[PDB]
Amino acid sequence: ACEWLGRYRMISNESLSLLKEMGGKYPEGTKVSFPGRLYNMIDNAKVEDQVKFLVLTLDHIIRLMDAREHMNSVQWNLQTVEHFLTVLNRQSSDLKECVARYQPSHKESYEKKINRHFKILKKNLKKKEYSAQAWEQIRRAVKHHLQRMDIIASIANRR
Repeated sequence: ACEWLGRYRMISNESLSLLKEMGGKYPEGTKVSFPGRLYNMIDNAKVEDQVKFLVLTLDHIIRLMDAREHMNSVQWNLQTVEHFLTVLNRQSSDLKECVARYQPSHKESYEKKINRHFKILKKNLKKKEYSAQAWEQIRRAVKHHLQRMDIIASIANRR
């Protein structure tokens, strides 16, 4: 089995504590559209698809948040942003070892759905010229992603 699914929750708890610690309470108007129905579907998916979904989603969060030259407007402590991303990169690398044992797939509707969501988050971030509000919207969405990802990992680990 994928040995890292047992370790995923402790490292997830660390990632969420870093996301909280790096900055303060949200500015006004941080609620944005979130793919709850997609996560309910993945909760019910095969382990293989759960783990592939976790890797796709981790890499998307990393690629959305690792352009630090676009973070001049945030009050976040960038040392803690860098620590956060280092932890997610560890999660992704470790789960990719599990994905390597699967037959590769690129036509799953979950991959298209999560790509579209992350394209929307990036578009709205650029439209708001990387404002503190725009980044806090992404911070709130990412917190929710990571909470639902920990539940997926737990469901995969207990099969």
